[PDB]
Amino acid sequence: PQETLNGGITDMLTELANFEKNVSQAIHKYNAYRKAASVIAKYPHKIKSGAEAKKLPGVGTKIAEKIDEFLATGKLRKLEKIRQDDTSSSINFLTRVSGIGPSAARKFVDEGIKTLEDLRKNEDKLNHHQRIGLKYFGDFEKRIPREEMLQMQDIVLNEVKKVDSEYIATVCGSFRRGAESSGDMDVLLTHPSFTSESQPKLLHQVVEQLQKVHFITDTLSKGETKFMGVCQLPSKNDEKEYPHRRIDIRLIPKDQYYCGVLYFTGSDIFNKNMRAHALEKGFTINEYTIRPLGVTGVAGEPLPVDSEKDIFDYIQWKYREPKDRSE
DNA sequence: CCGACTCGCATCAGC
DNA sequence: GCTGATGCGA
DNA sequence: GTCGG
Repeated sequence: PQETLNGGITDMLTELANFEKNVSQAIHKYNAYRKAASVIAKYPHKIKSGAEAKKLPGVGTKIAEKIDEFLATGKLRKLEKIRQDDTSSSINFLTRVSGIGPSAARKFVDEGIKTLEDLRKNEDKLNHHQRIGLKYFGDFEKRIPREEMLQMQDIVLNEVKKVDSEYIATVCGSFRRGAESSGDMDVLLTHPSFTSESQPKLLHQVVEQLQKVHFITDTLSKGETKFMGVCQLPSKNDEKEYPHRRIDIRLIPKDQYYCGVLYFTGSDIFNKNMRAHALEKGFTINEYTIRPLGVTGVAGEPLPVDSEKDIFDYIQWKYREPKDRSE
């Protein structure tokens, strides 16, 4: 629904989620608050009481109490307090830098490094990832309009094919489900020569080529199967330059590729539903494989998968195109 | 009451 | 130096 | 923090 409904409550819960994760280092509380925020965000009524909210799965006694306080007073004492806490707010802020997690942010604030300006002045204390995250701090917080993702995909698919026309590349994520904007670009790559039983240059040569045509600008991490870096669309030579964007590229064995594409296309919710359903039909699906479950629950060998549809067929599901994988 | 809620890569801690 | 743990991000 | 075995 629109924010007008329960945006005050869901903003409250997301803020609380962030402090749990970045300050208290309580990742399961972070996810509990996020779960609560999402179920409330989908609730098609403006909530009148904590009790009403507690009926929703993921909202318990304490969040119901917080909702009561927020509805009565328009705020939450504990969040007002942590918001003005110099240490906690600074730790929370610093984690917006890619590469600065809760542990680094706490360490920085402990020694008086609290702002982007402070980080800019203490580059020797930043690792390579963190330096890149700082350099592109604002760019990395911008969304990517679908039209730019299409231009991005144009470049990726062209250059991949140029390196070896037998590569298979798929841009996944919400983009593949048809989303009007994305947060980053997630590219899944395979090659008929790379199987689970099989070159440690297949990923490198694609990354190199994207660097050679000046699409990839920076590297956060790169190994034999996963690249995580930065890219930028070329600008009209005249026009404003495009923001730098996060791009990941994963090399996946061919016999696990479509399980990978299915998983990294999502949704998260659709993934959970499909996995639930697979179990009930006697299969276990993870990001790599689909395997049959015996009558005592013992997993068999992975089943051949040569399309996304193969996975749907095994669990006797109607194939659904990515646009209908919302749930 | 009390435990649950994945992995590749970079880097650190320990040997 | 090498091995395993940790932090991080997704 | 919430759920549930």
